[PDB]
Amino acid sequence: SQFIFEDVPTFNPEVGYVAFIGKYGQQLNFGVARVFFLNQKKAKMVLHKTAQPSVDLTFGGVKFTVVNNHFPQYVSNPVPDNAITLHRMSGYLARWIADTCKASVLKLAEASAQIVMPLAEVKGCTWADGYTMYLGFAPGAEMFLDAFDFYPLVIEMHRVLKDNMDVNFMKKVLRQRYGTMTAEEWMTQKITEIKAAFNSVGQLAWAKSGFSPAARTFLQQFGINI
Amino acid sequence: SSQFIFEDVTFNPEVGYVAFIGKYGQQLNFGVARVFFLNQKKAKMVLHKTAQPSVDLTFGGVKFTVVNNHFPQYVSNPVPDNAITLHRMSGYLARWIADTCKASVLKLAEASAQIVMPLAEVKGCTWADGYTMYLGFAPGAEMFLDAFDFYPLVIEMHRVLKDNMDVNFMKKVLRQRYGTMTAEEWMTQKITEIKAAFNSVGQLAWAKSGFSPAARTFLQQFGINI
Amino acid sequence: SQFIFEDVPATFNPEVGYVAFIGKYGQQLNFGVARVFFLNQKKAKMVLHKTAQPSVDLTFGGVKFTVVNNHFPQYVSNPVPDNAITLHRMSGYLARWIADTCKASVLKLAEASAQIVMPLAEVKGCTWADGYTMYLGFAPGAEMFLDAFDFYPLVIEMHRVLKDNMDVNFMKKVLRQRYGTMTAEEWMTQKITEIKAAFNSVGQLAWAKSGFSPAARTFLQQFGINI
Amino acid sequence: SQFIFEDTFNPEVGYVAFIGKYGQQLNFGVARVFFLNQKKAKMVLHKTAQPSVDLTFGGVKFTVVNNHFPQYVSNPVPDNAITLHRMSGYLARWIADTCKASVLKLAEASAQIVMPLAEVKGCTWADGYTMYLGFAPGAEMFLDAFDFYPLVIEMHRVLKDNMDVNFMKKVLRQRYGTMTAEEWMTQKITEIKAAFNSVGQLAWAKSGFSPAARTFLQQFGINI
Repeated sequence: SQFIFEDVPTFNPEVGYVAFIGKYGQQLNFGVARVFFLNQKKAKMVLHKTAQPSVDLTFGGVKFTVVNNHFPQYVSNPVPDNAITLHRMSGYLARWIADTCKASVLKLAEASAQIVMPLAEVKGCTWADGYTMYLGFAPGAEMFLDAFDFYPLVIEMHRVLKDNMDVNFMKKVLRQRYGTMTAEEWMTQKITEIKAAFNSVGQLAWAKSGFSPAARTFLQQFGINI
Repeated sequence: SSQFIFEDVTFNPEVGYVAFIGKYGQQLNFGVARVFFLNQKKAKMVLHKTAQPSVDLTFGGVKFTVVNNHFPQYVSNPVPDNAITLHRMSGYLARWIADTCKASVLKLAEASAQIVMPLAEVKGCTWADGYTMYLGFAPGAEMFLDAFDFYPLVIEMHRVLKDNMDVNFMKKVLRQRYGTMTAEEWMTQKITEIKAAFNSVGQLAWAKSGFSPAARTFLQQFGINI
Repeated sequence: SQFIFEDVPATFNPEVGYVAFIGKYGQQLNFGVARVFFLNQKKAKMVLHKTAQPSVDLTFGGVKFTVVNNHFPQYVSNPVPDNAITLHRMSGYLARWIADTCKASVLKLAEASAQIVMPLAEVKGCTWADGYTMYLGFAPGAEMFLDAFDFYPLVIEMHRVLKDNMDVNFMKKVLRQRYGTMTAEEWMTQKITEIKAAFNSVGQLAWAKSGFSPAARTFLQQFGINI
Repeated sequence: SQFIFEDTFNPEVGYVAFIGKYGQQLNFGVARVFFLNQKKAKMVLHKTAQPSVDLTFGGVKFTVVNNHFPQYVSNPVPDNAITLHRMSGYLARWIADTCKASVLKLAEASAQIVMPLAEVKGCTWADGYTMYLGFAPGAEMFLDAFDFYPLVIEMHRVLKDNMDVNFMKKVLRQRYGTMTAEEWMTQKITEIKAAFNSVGQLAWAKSGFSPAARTFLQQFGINI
């Protein structure tokens, strides 16, 4: 039925992260994250197909209670600020690796071996380019522009420029804080380091995914550009 | 063998409004309209799915007999001049709020609090821009170009220009009267006030709705324009 | 009988087809019949599309025609006999019939003027005042008889590609037609003078953008909207 | 299992499989019906909610994987299966191989088989079997057998017909016998430009208009 309609009458990522670590922190290792970031795309699909508002997903051998944000019906439902979606959980895992890494070269080599960000590899970015950039490709990492030196922001700037991503997907990022500053503040006081990060990712073999360089050169000869 | 055989065989919005008010007027309040305009898009979808030429829809707690104009089969069927489609009813509700408002600041504040026009908010238009423009975004408000100072007309001119709306959806509007004048008349005698209204809505953060001014300046520096 | 595909097994002279048409239905015709046909042709095409029967009996005015169902999805590609009538052919024949019936009497021309309406002509602001060959020339099928309609069917279609941006491939057929005794390869040369004349004549019709008055199209231009 | 996460196609083998299974039942009448109804069959597949379906062309029943129903597009296809696309390619290859070796056989094909996609662009058996059959969907799998025609034909659709360029991603990954795409893009540009130039002579948008008709229309400012 419902030929009847009636009236429809906050989130701090830094606290959400501390909550996340509080609950799952002891059980984490790079094997877990490796599996998460290789299967994040897959997990989003099963969430889409599954009619259950919260579900228990297991990556590596660690079970996470995740809010189903993706099943058609639930997209518009409010999410609690101490919950995790795949997006948040992606951001938190990325932050966790970032924090774990910086403080040891032994730890950085371990991550380099285990962890893969498809979204980074597609654009020809690797650990050699540095953890903040490489991990910056992870969904959710825009919550922590501090920790990833603005890479998440500039990476999304390039997708609209080069890959013709819809501009509206940047609305969110441009509301984020940089540690203690407002977006309305760091857009001003941080353009120097932002243009630097922008220029740095701008050096990555970014590609029209699915045409090799040799294929582009080939087509040019018959007057076809991409 | 009844249709393998062929042989031989004007709506006034101002009277329709009076009819509408005549029937449903006593039961209206801004809460009803609020629910209507928040769920109009939804109601159009259920009408599309529902195989029943007239249906009883209830907004707030008020039941309206509405002609199903949207189910694939019924689009081309003639509609009586004392009936209401979602479109008409949207127009009448908008007109009712416009008339109710103009005459009192107390009444205008009440509407400002209760009523939301998604189509206005998407393009960054609000009550602050004035009731004629804001309410002008409501479907059906083109019936009353008088009452909404041509806004409904120019708004649709911008959608074809900026949003690449199909031009054929303007056929109807360009047949409307402006109080006592024919479309063939106001297209001439009213281009000055029309270009003014056109220019006014042309100032609304159309694609820029949801990007602060500081965010737009920021993106410009990396050659991204909104 | 839907996961199964099978049977698939170019002469046609419109002037003989017309004689056949008249031979069979001629005695029963009058302008009332045609009036109903041309007002309902579009409707009849839709019911043919919905109806699963390879030939059907359609009745316009009070006259029953055996018409080959060319339009039902399944039948589009099957061959049509040269002594059969589709809605297209029948439209052409009816138009020819009215043209022939008219020319020979002013009394008869007035009768047609009162009865018969060509939607496709009225949309572009053409009327009987402009002359029967032009007005009737708008009828589908009339390109079969470029002789009888002084090339109007051909030039009318030239304008739809120019002004209305019609697909050019719908002209393939017309450019293969004969002008009485001449080949297309011949009248494209020997008849350009009268063709440019006909072209120019229809080019004077208020070729209105369908659904938008001329004043509406001028208006929108001022805000940089073109149709 | 679905909530738990822990840690190839060779057209030449597919063809051999295809022939292995359906080869004895084939004839030009079957292909004729397939290629005239391929567009039709794609539509019914789209409407039909059944991941594999039995389609019959001429009087031969083929088990075909439904690649087209909205839900199934993204599902992996086995390497020994046939989609309409593959099956189109294999049939085209089969006719190509069958023809080359006999003039009697070529005349039989000429009479029976029609490639709509070729006829639309004014290409016929007179232009040669490689080019004509090259128009068949799936024939890009065998750029060897059809002398690069499938590839250049698709280059023209993006140039002349404004086809979306992304539909060329696949073709540009194909092998030319023993070479990689990364190889023949270099070593074969001479023969590729030749094939490109050859199809570039076909009455592309002019199919169905005599020369005299084109000259005529020019006079009223209509160009083909």
